[PDB]
Amino acid sequence: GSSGSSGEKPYECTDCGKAFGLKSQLIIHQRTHTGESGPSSG
Ligand SMILES: [Zn+2]
Repeated sequence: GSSGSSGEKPYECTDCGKAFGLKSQLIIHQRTHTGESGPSSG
């Protein structure tokens, strides 16, 4: 059940393409990208 929202996310993660209504919410997210574990390499 996901519906009904107000406002937009002027911020988006260039790494994957995520969104964040806040500027700090994104910065903290970009972290997960910078350095991580997993065979997903390229
Ligand atoms: Zn991302």
